[PDB]
Amino acid sequence: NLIKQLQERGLVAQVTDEEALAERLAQGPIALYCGFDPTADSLHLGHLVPLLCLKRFQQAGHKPVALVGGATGLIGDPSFKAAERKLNTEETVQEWVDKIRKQVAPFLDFDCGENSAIAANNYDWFGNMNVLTFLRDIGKHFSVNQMINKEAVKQRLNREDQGISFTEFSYNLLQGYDFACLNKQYGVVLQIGGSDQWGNITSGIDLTRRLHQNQVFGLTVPLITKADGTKFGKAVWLDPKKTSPYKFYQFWINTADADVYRFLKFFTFMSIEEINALEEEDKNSGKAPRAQYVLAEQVTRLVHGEEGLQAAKRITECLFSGSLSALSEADFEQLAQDGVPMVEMEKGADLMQALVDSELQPSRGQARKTIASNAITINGEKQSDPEYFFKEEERLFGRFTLLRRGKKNYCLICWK
Amino acid sequence: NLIKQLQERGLVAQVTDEEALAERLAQGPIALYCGFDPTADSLHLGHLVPLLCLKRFQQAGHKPVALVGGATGLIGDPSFKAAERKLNTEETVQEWVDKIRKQVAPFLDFDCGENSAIAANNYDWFGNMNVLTFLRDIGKHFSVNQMINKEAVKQRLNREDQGISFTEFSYNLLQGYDFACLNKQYGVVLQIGGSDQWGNITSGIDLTRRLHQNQVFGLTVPLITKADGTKFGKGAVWLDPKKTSPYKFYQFWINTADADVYRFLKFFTFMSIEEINALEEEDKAPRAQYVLAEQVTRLVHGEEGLQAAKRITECLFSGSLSALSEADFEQLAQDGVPMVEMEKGADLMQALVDSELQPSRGQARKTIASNAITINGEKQSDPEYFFKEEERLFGRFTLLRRGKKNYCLICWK
Ligand SMILES: N[C@@H](Cc1ccc(O)cc1)C(=O)NS(=O)(=O)OC[C@H]1O[C@@H](n2ccc(=O)[nH]c2=O)[C@H](O)[C@@H]1O
Ligand SMILES: N[C@@H](Cc1ccc(O)cc1)C(=O)NS(=O)(=O)OC[C@H]1O[C@@H](n2ccc(=O)[nH]c2=O)[C@H](O)[C@@H]1O
Ligand SMILES: [Cl-]
Repeated sequence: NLIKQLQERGLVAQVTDEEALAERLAQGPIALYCGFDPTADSLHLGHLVPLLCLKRFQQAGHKPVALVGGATGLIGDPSFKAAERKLNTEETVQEWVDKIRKQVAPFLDFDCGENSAIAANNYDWFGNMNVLTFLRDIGKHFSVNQMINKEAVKQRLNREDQGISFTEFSYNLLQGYDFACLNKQYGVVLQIGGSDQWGNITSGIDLTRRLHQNQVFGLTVPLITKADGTKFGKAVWLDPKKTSPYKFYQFWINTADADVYRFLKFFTFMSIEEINALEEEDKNSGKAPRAQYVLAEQVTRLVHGEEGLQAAKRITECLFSGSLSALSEADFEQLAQDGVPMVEMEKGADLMQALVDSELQPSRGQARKTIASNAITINGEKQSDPEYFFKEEERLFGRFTLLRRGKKNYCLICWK
Repeated sequence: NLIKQLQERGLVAQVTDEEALAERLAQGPIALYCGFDPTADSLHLGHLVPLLCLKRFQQAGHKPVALVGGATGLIGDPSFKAAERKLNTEETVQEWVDKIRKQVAPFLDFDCGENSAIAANNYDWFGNMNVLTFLRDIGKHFSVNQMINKEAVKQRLNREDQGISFTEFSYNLLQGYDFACLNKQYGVVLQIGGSDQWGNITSGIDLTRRLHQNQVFGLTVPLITKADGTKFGKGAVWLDPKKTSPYKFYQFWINTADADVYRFLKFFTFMSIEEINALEEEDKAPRAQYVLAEQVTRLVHGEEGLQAAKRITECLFSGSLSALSEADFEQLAQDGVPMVEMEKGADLMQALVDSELQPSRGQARKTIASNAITINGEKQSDPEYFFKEEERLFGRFTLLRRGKKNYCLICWK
């Protein structure tokens, strides 16, 4: 029972007519979909849970359709958003559509027979749809009375100053019609998404009934919350030019103990039995948990590949050990991007001024004392001379020196 | 000052930035518009007040644009309407558009130089507009918080069972864009309509500022109410003679209450305000109801219509029917007097029973013998009488009257 398997992983928030859907899944393969709007040049970790759920359905023999919102991205989803978004240009949205489509594709199998994945774009049917056709054929089936009362937009109708445009208010209809289109085009009978999408999904179920006289289903995945109550992202992009593999890997390494097993269930393809054995091992080891290391390895390999995972571990190992000889120029570029705090400095700066400019020390007088106390390392090597100037060999690849005050305060000097 | 002149006739419900509009009108001709949606094959008396208002602006030298809602008629205006309307087909709406455009055209001058009237249809811009273009270029300028607070749709936003579809809720944006579109195409700076249109007009004023950075204005005419509190023109009083005959039209006006007659001359005629006031004091039989009937009937149905209406009225009052033509009897059968269809050979007693002028043959016999019945205005007191062929006027019609005023028209099969 796929729904029950997803429920044990904590991956089912809500499901329409669960018995009928489970009966349909057990009968044979179904086609299902999940949509992703282009609001940026990359997806982030928030988008990964439903994307990986498409794969989980596919591994059970179902056919996933990954829709990218070429049209909906020109409108903007208001669902549980406190503020009206500015409209994006057609040129920017198209550039983002191509990037997202390409980023999504490796997570799904496009070559596994009948249930091979399908890439879809709702601009195909909205780009040539007349406004009177939309208002009459689609709009007549929507009650404004019900629409203004949906949880996703109700808060936006409290104050005019923090209100909602007719553009964003119409979004629900567009996503509604997409479900009817995919049902007609590919026999799609299930739509999945995060729990904020419930109302957009159910409008599609109701419209598919009205337009195509077909019974279709909805299933949502919970939005991730941490046990402490704080917000999940602290955003973590899938694109390495936005969030380096090192920072990505470190984010998972630093997962709280109360979230690590749930995150393994949400973000990995490890069996429930293995995750339960990992939790049990951590419970009776007599040591701190090792699950964070397993979670970091799994998700980093999934998103950034074996090469990305090895680069994340090599940077982590070098930063910890102090020995930087194993680092490449590309590794230092991850560090400069977002790995450790960084500063740009003109070559010839003494150690004292590097400490002040890097904000590792408030003044040169303070810098002098901390150097003399043997609290500073240069590329992991201790340097106790206050009057010290860096040697040309300490500027790695001619432009990198890593300063560390104590055991954990880093600043990468990027020489100009 | 034209606004002052309209206020004196009681034709101004509301007006935006009034000093500026009066100033714009005073410096020279403006282009203005009023829209009419196709919800039937004819306009009715309710539509006459803003229609004549376009002509009142045109006489003052302004350029009227008469818009027929070929696109808006496919959506449906919910303004102050208690219930959602069913969608009409594209084929039906197109038939109504052509009938309404042709009914409006004689009320305005399409050949008077610079200020010649223009017929417009919003299907010309909405019929091929892409949905994303509409939602982005127009929809972004509309606040749902503001829309749900418009007086015209409030009664519809309390309960789902007396609710509003997304279709009718989007209407306000189409009428809003129409004003912006007419401002760009023809330099239209004023929109008029009845008071129910206030919110649709003010949305157009706001959108024109947002889209074209132009200042435009709105003016509404009051919805006609009676002194007694009842509904005006109550079914409806249509402009189409095949729906409401010129006789029935004329009679409706003759029977206007004295408390409404002077206000109605101001709203429905081109008579000067000086003339109407002079007519008001003089009544302290009033000739006003007769003057109102004469003016509006001539305006809608022409001199030929007015003469037929007067000719039928006169023949029914006198009982002398020789002046009635075949077409006059056709007006009587349509809606002029109660009518009953009958097979030729029916006796007088049967005609009185079938027409419901008498409850039984035995009673009809007593009524006929009492000299209460006229056949085409001639007394007939033989209870056993059968109609003569010459009494079937144009081989089709016989008018019975019981007593001094109860008529029934027999239409022979
Ligand atoms: N309206 C959806 C995209 C969509 C869906 C179906 C269509 O037919 C058309 C468009 C939307 O705006 N999605 S999203 O791009 O913001 O996110 C994609 C998915 O990721 C989930 N998500 C997003 C952010 C987050 O932190 N957590 C989360 O689960 C959302 O619920 C959605 O299912
Ligand atoms: N929404 C308007 C038509 C319209 C106007 C402007 C546009 O850009 C597009 C469409 C509408 O539905 N009008 S109506 O066809 O119902 O009536 C036409 C006019 O007659 C007035 N009217 C209607 C009935 C009545 O009893 N009294 C009255 O004054 C209305 O206020 C409107 O100005
Ligand atoms: Cl006879």
